[PDB]
Amino acid sequence: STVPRLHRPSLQHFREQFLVPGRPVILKGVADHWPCMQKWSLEYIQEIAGCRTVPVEVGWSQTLMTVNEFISKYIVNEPRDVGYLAQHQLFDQIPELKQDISIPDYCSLGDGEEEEITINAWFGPQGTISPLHQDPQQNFLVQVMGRKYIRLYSPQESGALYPHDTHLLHNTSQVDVENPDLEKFPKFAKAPFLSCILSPGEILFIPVKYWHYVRALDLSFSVSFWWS
Ligand SMILES: O=C(O)CC[C@@H](O)C(=O)O
Ligand SMILES: [Mn+2]
Repeated sequence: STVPRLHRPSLQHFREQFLVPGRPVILKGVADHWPCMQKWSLEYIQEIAGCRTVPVEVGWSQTLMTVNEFISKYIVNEPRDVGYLAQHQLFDQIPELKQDISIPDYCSLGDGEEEEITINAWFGPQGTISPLHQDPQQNFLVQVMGRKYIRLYSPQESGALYPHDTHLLHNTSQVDVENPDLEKFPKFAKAPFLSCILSPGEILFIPVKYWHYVRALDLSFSVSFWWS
């Protein structure tokens, strides 16, 4: 089934129908006119951030390079491998970029402090994949550039997703969502899910502990807000 799209729902409607029961939704008309949506070209990113060091996931290895090197090696030049500037607090590192985003007003429905909201950048070429995993906070995933295919499985379905047994990976499924090994993981086939293609200006609410799998369909930039 599809994730529902709602235009600027009230705080109360969002709280009652989505946050408290733990149901995903796409919020429209919320982030669509943030400055990032028109300002963040590759060239702008190079101008503001190009000389700064970022962590880059390659493949599986973790390396460090400048933003300029990342763009040259993994985005613009026929790249040899997939590289992803994933899960990085770029906005703490480069505070000028905070001017181009906002914290969604819905985060004020949580029990946590605004100071403790973690804002991560996710910037990479077409074809980056984040395997199916769950996170311990609520998330608003804001799509700025490009589109992502997203699959969502409820925490009720965790038995059918065969989480890894190691503590480093217990929040991650052993299954490759788009090419599952049903001989090894047969319960996966019948597990229900939601999916969407998340486009620029749209926000995906991923409830706490909802399993999510993400594949970039174009050159992509997303901003996540982890909150409670
Ligand atoms: O966009 C991605 O590739 C994954 C993002 C996601 O896991 C998150 O927690 O925001
Ligand atoms: Mn995540």
